[PDB]
Parts: sequence; C-alpha cells; structure tokens
Amino acid sequence: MNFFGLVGEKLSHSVSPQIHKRVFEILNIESAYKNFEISKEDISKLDGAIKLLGIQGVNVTVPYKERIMKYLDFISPEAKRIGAVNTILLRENMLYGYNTDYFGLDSMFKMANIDVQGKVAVILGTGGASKAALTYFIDSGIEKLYVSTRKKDDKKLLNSKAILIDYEELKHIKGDIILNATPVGMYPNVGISPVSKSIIQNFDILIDLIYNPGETEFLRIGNSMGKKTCDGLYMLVGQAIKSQEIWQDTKIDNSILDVIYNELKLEFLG
Amino acid sequence: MNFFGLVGEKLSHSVSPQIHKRVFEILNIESAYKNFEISKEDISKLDGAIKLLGIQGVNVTVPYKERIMKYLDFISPEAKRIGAVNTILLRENMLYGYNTDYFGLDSMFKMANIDVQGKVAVILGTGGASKAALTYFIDSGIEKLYVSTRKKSKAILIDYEELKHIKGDIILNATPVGMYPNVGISPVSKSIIQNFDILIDLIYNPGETEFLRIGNSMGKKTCDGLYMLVGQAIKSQEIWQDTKIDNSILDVIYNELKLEFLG
Repeated sequence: MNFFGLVGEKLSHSVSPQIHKRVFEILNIESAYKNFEISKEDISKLDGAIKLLGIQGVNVTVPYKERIMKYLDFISPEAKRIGAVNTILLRENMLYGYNTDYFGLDSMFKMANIDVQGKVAVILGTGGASKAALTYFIDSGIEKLYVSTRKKDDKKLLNSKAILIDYEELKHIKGDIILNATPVGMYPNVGISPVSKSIIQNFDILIDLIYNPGETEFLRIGNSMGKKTCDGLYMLVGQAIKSQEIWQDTKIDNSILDVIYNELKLEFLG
Repeated sequence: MNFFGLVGEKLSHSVSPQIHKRVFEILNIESAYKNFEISKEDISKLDGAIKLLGIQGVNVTVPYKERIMKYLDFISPEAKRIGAVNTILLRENMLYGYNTDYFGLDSMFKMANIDVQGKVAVILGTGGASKAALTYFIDSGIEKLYVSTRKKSKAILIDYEELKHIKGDIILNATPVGMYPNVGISPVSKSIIQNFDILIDLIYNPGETEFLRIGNSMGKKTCDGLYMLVGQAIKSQEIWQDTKIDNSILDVIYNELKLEFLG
C-alpha cells in the first residue's frame, strides 16, 4: 500500500481523489489518495511530514504551486520554465517537483480540436495555471496573447510577448479564445463569472480550467451565445494519469484517459 | 524524422542500432538511430551538440555513464540512486537523464527464472552497470554481495585475490572484458568460474563470450546480455516517444536476434 494526495488550502469540492481512485482501480494498483487541506501558516511543514510518513506523491493546487518550490530538492525543467509545481514525488528522502499543467492543456486542446496557431487569446488570472497556459499558447504560435489581472502593480510575465492588462482594458479586446485560469466559478458561488457577458461576447471560444458538475456561469453564459465551450474535466483526468506515470515511473495505456473521462462524465451527471 | 543514437568510445560491436531500427519498423515511426563514437577528450561537447542539432534522444554506454551526468539539466530519481545515466532525452532545449539498466536487469532475471533472494553473488567491476546490478541485487534480497576489482550499500569490496576463495550462487560480469577490443578473454579464470552455479554476462556480441563459453563447458547456467539490451531499448523508446510500448515487442525482437545469431 502506498499513499498519495492533494495539497491545497480548501478542497471540499475536489474531484481529484475520485479520479485517482479510478486510475488505481483500472491499473489494479494497491494505492490510495486523499485530500490534504493545509493552511498557509503550515505549508512550511509539508515536506518534513511527507518524508516522515513516506507519502509517495502529492499533487499541489492553489494557492501553493509557486510557494512549494523552495521546499523541493529537485525541480524538473518544465516546472522551472513554467515557474510552478503541481506534482511532487518522494524518492530516497528527496522531493522532486514536476508540472503537468502544460501537458494537460495540450491534451485538452487536441481533444477539443482547438488550434491556437495565429489566433488571439486572453488568459484570465496570473497563477501557476496561467503561466502554463501562457507557455503553451506561445509555443503553439499564438499571434497575440494577453493576460488579465485585477491590478497590474509590478507584475512581470514570463514572456515579453504576452501583454499584461486589467479587466477594464479587457472591455475593448476582441479575440478568438478566452481562458479562465482564476479560481472563480467553483463550489461555493457557481453563479458568478470572472468576466461579464459583454466581454464574453467578444470571443469565439471559452476554455474554463474549472470543473464543476453543475456547470460554471462562465461556460453557462458562453453556451447561451452559441459559443464554443470546454470545461476542465478532460485536463483533470489527463493530469491525474500523467502524475501516476511519474509516481510509478511507467507509462499508462493511451486508451485509459478516454475510458476514465467518459465513465466519470456520466457519474456526475447524464 | 527524428534522430537518435548510441554514445560510447568504441562501438563497432553495437547491435543497438539494429534493435532500434526494428522498433521503428514495427511501430511505423519515422525515426532513425546510429552510433555516435566520441573520444574521451570530446565528451564535454556532447550536450551542446545534441541541443544544437535537435537529437531527440541518446543512449550512453561505457565509459561515459557516470561522467555524462554532470552535463545534464535533470537527473531522474533512479539515475541518481543507481549513480549512472544510460538514456538521455532532449525536451525544450533541456537534457534529462534516466537509467534503464535496472529495469533491463529485472526484466532479464525474471525471463531467465533466476531468483536471487537469500543467495550469494559476486559482481565483477565497478562502473554504472555494476551499480545497477548492485542496486538490483540488494533490492531483491541478496544475502551476501561482493563486488570485485583488481585495484581496491552492504556490498563487500574484494580484490581478485580474495575472489579465489569465494563460493557463491551467481557471478555477474559488469566489466568491459569480453567485447570487441579482446573478445577471446574472460575477466576471471576457469578456477573462479567453477565456484559459482550461474553466470550472467551483461556483454553481448553475436558470438558467445569466453566467460560464458567457460561456464557452459562446465554445465553452469549461463545468461548473456541480449534480453537486457532489447528491454532497455524499448524502455528508452517509451521515454523518448512518451508513450507505452506493448511488451510483445520485446519478445519479438529478442527472438529474432537470438534466432539470428544462433541459427
């Protein structure tokens, strides 16, 4: 038996433990995954506890994807590049950090048949997810990329090609894709969108990294205008599988993602 | 089209190119693999050249498995533990180091039905392979493990003189003695070989090594390095292609080569 889990501040909504349970079941693996809610004042204690108790791996979510890096022994090059970690592996009392965010986005975009080549996109928010999305969009030949934040202050982006804007300036931007990388639209207030209907009207494709069985207001507003929408579930399943590949150091059959995603997509709702 | 290859000092005896070619054929992949012979004074230039030319992956063999680690951007947990790299991946201008020796050994021992739990074993040599074998023996519950070197975890270090008095179950050759340079020479004498029940040689040259020839002349169980060499190749391809490869391909390729170099 090996133990794994998800580290974040508030996790009562998370579907990750269910996804990982399903992956272990399909692969006939003796392992278990639970939530590890940890307060901001306690995050410096995580690395010692993982090591002490032999927790083989953890995922990391908001708001710790950047702050956890200083506690790791080795950081994989893709995570260094992106500037955040969402997957940690314990081996020989050392912690290795990885980031499956770029991978999951690539996966989600291919599945949804969305080519970002020569397009205009806006990313909402500035966390680790936003950094991965920025990295993915730039590598994929995005023509114009904006990242929207509530207050610019002295924020700096990873690539000078990306344009930092606030939500006021966003009112006058028209583009192809708008991607939500903010924590807005999950478990508590599912009826609130990070952007108004007027801004949503200026885009053709909405991508929401959030997943909630009840559907986010962001995508609910997009669907009402006949816009192309995509939720975060496929990415969540792909990232779980990639994490599992890293933790076991073995590759998982390609067909498993679709099997798990389709079976889960029903369990929450028809 | 993507390019791959094998980095080592002397590679005339390599069958790795044939193995990889066959993997690409079976999987319908547009890629190619060749030998990259590199001198000791030039090995510091490899990382730059791989990056510059976009070489997606290389294997590394003797005598560079340890020395190359210092030039890479990331060392995987198993490469760090074993202490050697035999597989390098290029991704976004960064080099990642992996070790498939351990995996290949584990695969080989299971195929040959050699169980090491509670047994006595001697490893000849102190390189990266010795390290992979040492790691594998220890993890697999070996009772007593010796590592022999002419110039001298819980492994007991011994010289070839002390080896003369050691009786054991398994003797494994992790030295480069037996390949191309001098293919008619064994790292240990017939007198030492008689003291073990099973010989494992990591070296593979279509023509049986002198080490195993001597073992077979005495009715000892012998196992050459071919299965491990095929297994490592497929594990390297999984890493490079970032995709699962059906295990049936290992038996296909091994049996083609075994049947090729036997009859």
